Amino acid sequence: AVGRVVVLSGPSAVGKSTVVRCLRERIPNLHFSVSATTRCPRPGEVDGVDYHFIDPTRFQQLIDQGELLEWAEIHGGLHRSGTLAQPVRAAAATGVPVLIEVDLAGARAIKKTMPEAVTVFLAPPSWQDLQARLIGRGCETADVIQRRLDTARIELAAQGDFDKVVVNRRLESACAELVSLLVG
Repeated sequence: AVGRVVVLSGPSAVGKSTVVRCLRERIPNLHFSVSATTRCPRPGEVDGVDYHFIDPTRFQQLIDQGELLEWAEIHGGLHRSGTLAQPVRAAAATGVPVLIEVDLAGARAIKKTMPEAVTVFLAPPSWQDLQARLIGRGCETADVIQRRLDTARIELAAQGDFDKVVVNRRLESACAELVSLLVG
């Protein structure tokens, strides 16, 4: 039986990371997609675990050869990152569940290159919930905050493009629904 491939996305700052650690603890053999990158390893990073560290040129080949489900310029083109197709495919073929965490542009991209992946939008339990998180301690300027609220509204409007919507009402219930998606 082919492993399920789930693509997890949502608004920047909806609390995506916290759900991700829950899923990793709750599913022992879950394959968390390890992004390819062209930047250099920081100390303590392991190739094949934190990232697949490949050089700019080899990365360009992979792009050209259709080997990336998604890729993007990082820091305006300082370097690139993306999701390699092969390990996802090899994982699913071995029957292990696969989780890929990306931004909305990345999830959109992956749908085209791998339509059998299940795209999931992690939604806030309400607008006010999200707005409270975005204002947070109010350490940022009005302009920045206005910009964030506008970005949130645009991202939220995208949620219809996704295969599934998971409402982040409660960590454990959000986590639970995702587990149900990943393991058949």
